[PDB]
Amino acid sequence: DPGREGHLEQRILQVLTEAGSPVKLAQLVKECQAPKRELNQVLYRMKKELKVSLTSPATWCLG
Amino acid sequence: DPGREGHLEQRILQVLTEAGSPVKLAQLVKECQAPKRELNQVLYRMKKELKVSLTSPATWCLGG
DNA sequence: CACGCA
RNA sequence: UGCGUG
Ligand SMILES: [Mg+2]
Ligand SMILES: [Mg+2]
Ligand SMILES: [Mg+2]
Ligand SMILES: [Mg+2]
Ligand SMILES: [Mg+2]
Ligand SMILES: [Mg+2]
Repeated sequence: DPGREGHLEQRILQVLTEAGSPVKLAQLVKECQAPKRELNQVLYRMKKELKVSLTSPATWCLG
Repeated sequence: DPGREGHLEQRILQVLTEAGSPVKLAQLVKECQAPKRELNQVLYRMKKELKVSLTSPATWCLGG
């Protein structure tokens, strides 16, 4: 669902931008009110686009 | 489902015993005619039980 | 692409 | 428990 996926990417970027430091998936699932698998589908697509990076397992930062 | 799981463990053991060597999961899925996920739930339980060993990624041998 | 994960 | 896997 692209409209949902767009909202998810929006929020991920907002939260990573406001954090200025690595953020765990556990926080992201709470911030996006979304199942972990749906967030991870978006995160790893953004990872291939070089928008976010994995600093450590299930921990994300702004690319 | 314990009846299904029992038969699946039976078939896994038959395949690994007859091979005399490590068997890939892809083989086991064809031999058992079961989805990969349900084979893996049984295989990793049998590994904890020391009935089979994981000799390399997704490759299985009889015995602990 | 290994993945079994409840 | 990292899991995204189509
Ligand atoms: Mg909107
Ligand atoms: Mg029977
Ligand atoms: Mg790998
Ligand atoms: Mg379990
Ligand atoms: Mg691990
Ligand atoms: Mg893909």
